[PDB]
This record gives sequence, C-alpha cells and structure tokens, in this order.
Amino acid sequence: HHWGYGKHNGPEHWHKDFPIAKGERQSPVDIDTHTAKYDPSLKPLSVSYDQATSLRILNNGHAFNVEFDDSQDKAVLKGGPLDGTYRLIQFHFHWGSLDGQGSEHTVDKKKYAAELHLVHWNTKYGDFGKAVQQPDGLAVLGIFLKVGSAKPGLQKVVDVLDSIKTKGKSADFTNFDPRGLLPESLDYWTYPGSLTTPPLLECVTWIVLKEPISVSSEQVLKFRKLNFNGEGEPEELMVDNWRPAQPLKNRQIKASFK
Ligand SMILES: [Zn+2]
Repeated sequence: HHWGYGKHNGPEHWHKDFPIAKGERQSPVDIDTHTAKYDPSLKPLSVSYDQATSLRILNNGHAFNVEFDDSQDKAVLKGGPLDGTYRLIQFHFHWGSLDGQGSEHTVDKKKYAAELHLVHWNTKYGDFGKAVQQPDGLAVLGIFLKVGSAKPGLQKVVDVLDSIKTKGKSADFTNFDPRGLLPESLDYWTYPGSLTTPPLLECVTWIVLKEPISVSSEQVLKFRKLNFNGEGEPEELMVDNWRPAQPLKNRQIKASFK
C-alpha cells in the first residue's frame, strides 16, 4: 500500500506515512500575482547548462526522470535568491489526464497542462542525499507547459518514452541538452518550500519561471501513455501525478520583476 496518486493512496493520504505533509513550508502553492512582493535585491538567474551530460531516463513509478552526471560542476544554477552553486541532478514532469490540469503550482488559481522540475542540489553538502536534509539543500526550477505549438527540444524525450513505459524501466539517454526546454525570459517567483513527493522534505528553494513553454497536444498525449505499474501488472495510466496546492502559512512569495 505504497503512496501514489490514486483514490486510496493519493496526496490526501500521504500525511499518515509522512507527517511533514502537514508542515509549515509545503509545496506546491498558488502564486497570487498581486500579493507577491517585487524584491529589487533579487539577482538574475545564472543557468550554465552548456556542459550538461545526460545519462539515462527512468520510469520510477510516479514520473520519468532524466538523470545527469552530477559528479562535477557541469550543469549548474547560481544567482537569483541562491547562495552558492547548485548542480543539476535530474528533471521530471508532472502532468494531467486533460489539458486543463497537470501543473503543481498555480498562478492566480490557473492550472497549466504540465510542470517541468529541474532539480539541483547545493554543492556545499557534497551529495544529494545530504542536501535534502538541509533547509537550503535544493533549488528546483519550475517551468509551466501550455498546449499550443510544439517544442522541438522536447521531442527527443517524447520519442524515447515507448522504451520506458512501465515502472523500473530505464534507457540510455545521452547528449540531451536541457537548454532546449527553457523559455525566453528568466523572470521568476521564489519562495521556500518542499519536495512535492514523499518524503516531502522542506529543503527546497523554489524558483518558478513566469513564462510558460508551449508544447503540442501530441507531445503531451505521449506522456499520458506511460504506466504507473510494472510490466505484467494491470495497466494504470500515468496521469494526474500532481500534488494540489498547499497552504502558504507564514511565507511570502517574492518576484524578480514588476
Ligand atoms: Zn516534481
């Protein structure tokens, strides 16, 4: 009876195994654009992905992760609200069964069709497993996906999904450039939060980009053909793998832009 996104094990149940689900800095949240505070002290983001080395793509039973070599400062995030250097370890998406839902964060209650999370860890803690135990351990760049024109830089991901249809499958996935997934503008909101899946640790500085990327209906349809289940188990489509918005509590969302 593992956690998941179903009727009997979904987000409303997670607090029984993970009591931090009811904590003070849980994610995602609704971003109220009119009460977000413009902070002129916030620096521009510095995304240095030119030397990124992707390794593999994996269906882990709740999403698919594209994993990167994080043994050196090859793909790093700096600047913005961050102190120090954060190394990219993996990216994954959350998506819906329908185009009108799928994102985890919302903007003035608006849901997008999907949300991309680029997960980075603070190099001062030496490895990802130690970083998640620290309040400043991770930085997650969140990018919204809306349905419209196709995103050419996403197609290489879409075309490999047939190889990792079921939980536990992996495929080699080298030479993928994550720069093809970024919007034109790097304006952002930021707030302190958590992982949005168990163990729900409160270790994330969230950086949510204002500008969505567009993907085609055909691209997102292919996400919805993945399976939560392993091979030979009954088929359950991997859809609606998003956590609903959590209370903001004593937190202020800051904006890098007016
Ligand atoms: Zn995520």
